[PDB]
Amino acid sequence: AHAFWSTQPVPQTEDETEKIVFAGPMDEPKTVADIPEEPYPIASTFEWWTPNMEAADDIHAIYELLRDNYVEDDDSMFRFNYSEEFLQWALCPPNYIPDWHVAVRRKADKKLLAFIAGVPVTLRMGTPKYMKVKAQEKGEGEEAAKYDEPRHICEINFLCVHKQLREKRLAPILIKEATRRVNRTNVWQAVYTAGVLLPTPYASGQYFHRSLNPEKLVEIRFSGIPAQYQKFQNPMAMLKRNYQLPSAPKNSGLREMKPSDVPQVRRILMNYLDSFDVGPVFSDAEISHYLLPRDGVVFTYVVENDKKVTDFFSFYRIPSTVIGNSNYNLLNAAYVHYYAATSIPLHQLILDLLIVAHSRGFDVCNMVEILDNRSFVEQLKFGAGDGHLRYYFYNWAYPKIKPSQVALVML
Ligand SMILES: CCCCCCCCCCCCCC(=O)SCCNC(=O)CCNC(=O)[C@H](O)C(C)(C)COP(=O)(O)OP(=O)(O)OC[C@H]1O[C@@H](n2cnc3c(N)ncnc32)[C@H](O)[C@@H]1OP(=O)(O)O
Ligand SMILES: Cc1nn(C)c(C)c1NS(=O)(=O)c1c(Cl)cc(Br)cc1Cl
Ligand SMILES: [Cl-]
Repeated sequence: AHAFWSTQPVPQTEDETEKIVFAGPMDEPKTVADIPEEPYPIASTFEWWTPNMEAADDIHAIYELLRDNYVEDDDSMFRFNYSEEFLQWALCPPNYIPDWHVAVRRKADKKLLAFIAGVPVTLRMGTPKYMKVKAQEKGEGEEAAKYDEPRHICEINFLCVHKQLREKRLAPILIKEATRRVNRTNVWQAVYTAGVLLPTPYASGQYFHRSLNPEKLVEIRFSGIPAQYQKFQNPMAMLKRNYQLPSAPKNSGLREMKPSDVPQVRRILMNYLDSFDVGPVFSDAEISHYLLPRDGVVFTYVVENDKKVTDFFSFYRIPSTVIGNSNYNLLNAAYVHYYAATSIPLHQLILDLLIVAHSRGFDVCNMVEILDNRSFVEQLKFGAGDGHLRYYFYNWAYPKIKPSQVALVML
């Protein structure tokens, strides 16, 4: 039973989602004028607050709420610690809508109690290729193509209720208020992800992890040791050697992305992402925002030869707090972001990502098996983890797809 989710315009079971053949809306059509003008009611001791996520002190308040109360692993050993600069980056892309950043404060002392954030995304989310084939067989091409045009929707992230307020049904109220604010701007779909199972994913992908500092990852119990390593005199020296990386990039012509690369990077990325069923469409402004290097936040390198950008990769940083180990404060993770290879094998491109990350002090490189990430797992010594990232839409029927048909990277 889902007392809140059963009231919302999402498919309600796996069986229902298995039956979906075409993309399109779930809810009755509505207009802006049908949506309440006034914020959703909340208890008198609380208030809605729209932080200013370019104002250092408002970003710091959200930063502390998430530092202390956002996602943990299942054994409460790690908690994300998104930085203030990452939150400004992630929450304020070009043409962001300040009103889609929604917080609850205690009215008395203005203590931040809860948050949810929406940002605009232009997403291709029409009927997937395998379903378009079926539709053709059956003379239903028109229906299947109806919602092919990329749509200006909301991407939700950073839903967080303070630990002391858990299981009080506040998260439904935050969801309904963000829904309201987004529908008042004439947007009626959202995309979101979660590491938990909710009604009802259109795709799910396992996490994968590439050890860059194995001694630390073992110390903090992120990683362990294959029992096979016991057959050795010295399990840990073997482990270090197994994961060792070059000290410098191997692709000649690799260098950091610069602003003048934006149009070439836009072209090679958009050519590559068009091959997947679900994927974002980025303007030059959005390429600049999401890909130009920002210290401590996003790292992006291009391969340039004959003065042409022919490949690139990016990764972003999320440290996690190491909750139980006295000797390390943080686990410094690099996450595979967007990339495109046209001149070299993808494994050869992504090897230099691992090199760069290691050289910069990262402990592990994480990814979900979206894009073509499965194509370099074994050669680059990524291992599958225990996490699974599920992809969802709000108000959008969508057939089940493999995660290798998803090109949207979630921050
Ligand atoms: C058109 C525009 C649409 C805009 C909106 C689009 C939809 C966006 C949807 C949000 C996308 C977020 C994407 C991310 O940010 S995923 C990251 C989620 N955040 C965390 O995991 C941080 C740690 N945990 C918390 O802060 C709290 O435990 C949260 C806030 C998660 C729940 O708080 P609490 O534990 O205090 O519970 P409650 O009594 O208030 O509420 C219980 C209800 O909440 C449902 N629940 C639990 N977890 C999630 C979850 N991850 N997404 C959606 N629903 C969730 C649960 O099934 C139940 O409903 P029902 O089972 O009774 O029916
Ligand atoms: C390093 C780390 N920080 N946090 C908050 C979690 C859950 C981890 N572990 S993890 O391996 O990288 C991981 C991550 Cl990033 C995301 C999910 Br969903 C599940 C897991 Cl288990
Ligand atoms: Cl793991």
